[PDB]
Amino acid sequence: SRQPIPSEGLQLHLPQVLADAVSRLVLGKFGDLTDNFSSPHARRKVLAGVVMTTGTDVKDAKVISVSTGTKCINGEYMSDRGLALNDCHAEIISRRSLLRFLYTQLELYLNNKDDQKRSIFQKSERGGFRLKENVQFHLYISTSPCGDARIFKARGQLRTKIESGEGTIPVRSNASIQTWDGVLQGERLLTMSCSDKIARWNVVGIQGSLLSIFVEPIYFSSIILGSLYHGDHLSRAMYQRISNIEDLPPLYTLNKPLLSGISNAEARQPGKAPNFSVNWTVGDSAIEVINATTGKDELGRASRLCKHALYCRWMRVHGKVPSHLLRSKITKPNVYHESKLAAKEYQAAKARLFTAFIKAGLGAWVEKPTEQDQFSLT
Ligand SMILES: O=P(O)(O)O[C@H]1[C@H](OP(=O)(O)O)[C@@H](OP(=O)(O)O)[C@H](OP(=O)(O)O)[C@@H](OP(=O)(O)O)[C@H]1OP(=O)(O)O
Ligand SMILES: [Zn+2]
Repeated sequence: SRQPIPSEGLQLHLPQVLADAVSRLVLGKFGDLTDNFSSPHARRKVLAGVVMTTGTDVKDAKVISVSTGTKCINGEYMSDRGLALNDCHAEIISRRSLLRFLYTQLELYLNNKDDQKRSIFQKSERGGFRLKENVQFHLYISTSPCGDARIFKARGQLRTKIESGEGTIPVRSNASIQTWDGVLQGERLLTMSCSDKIARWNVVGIQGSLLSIFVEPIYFSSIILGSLYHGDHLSRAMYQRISNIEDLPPLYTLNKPLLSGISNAEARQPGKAPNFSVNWTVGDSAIEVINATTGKDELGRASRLCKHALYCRWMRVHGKVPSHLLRSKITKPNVYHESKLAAKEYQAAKARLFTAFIKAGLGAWVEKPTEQDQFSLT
């Protein structure tokens, strides 16, 4: 149960070598960012990060993102303008940080011929852009992701974080529908567990809907845990529970990344979990520190990771991409929600995912109130 589970796809690095390297690189970068772990912000329960490799040489690995955090937003603090982070579990934050890197990389491709050489993207013959060959991303988490991977209840079942609650709880037998006004009045906000979000990324990709208008689906090649690694539980949680998925749109797949623990596993530590979450993306001068309860920084400023900020980045790319090179038509992007819906193939993939969970007996995905996404840029 402690042996690595091979990827069912490509695998270009020795598993245990890759696992130890990515875990070392993420920890090292986090130390660098926290003044050799001396910052108040070095205090963490869970550390996560993303490492990129190019080709076969593990020496070339580059840390893309580093994050911490174990909490989510208080329901009263939901933003209807995209200004608040909903979910500050480290692994979730590390993906959003990766998104910024992806926007930057598209901008390098689009800027000019010289910046273009540095980009990890190439033109796709199918339209838009795709990764250069053998560019891979690897997810590191210092412990097993919450929900199905950690809890071992029913094997593979969907589970939610619940506001101000520890751990996760099963999804109900009848599909739960959240409402803006119900949450404001005191219904506790539910957020899908990290196990469930990563399984989601193993179908719809890590890039999200908006980025899929520009690029082909991108998947993690590896998921590396720094503690509580159990191959069989993790393989079920990360993909196998939804092997029943069908009718995926073009380029989507049920991704089955390498799964591995590390040679020197961490221990469970005592202490109250920090209420904050650190994030950093390669290229950033410093970490950003977010209060998990409000989803904003300590001064009430919006995160560089918030919906609004990501949409700002997306809009900037949208103005640079010739219409005929988009993967999905979107002439005059306005409301955030509607722009996401323009990613038609991604939405179809998401629907196949939701159906897979339901049909497998694992419950129904619990979505946010729609009002979160009903905003435009000024
Ligand atoms: O990083 P996450 O916290 O997991 O955020 C995601 C993400 O939303 P944003 O990128 O707008 O913050 C998803 O968007 P996609 O790129 O996958 O489209 C969205 O899914 P929808 O597209 O269905 O809105 C999902 O929202 P939901 O909770 O309704 O599943 C939401 O997760 P959180 O709401 O938990 O932040
Ligand atoms: Zn989690």
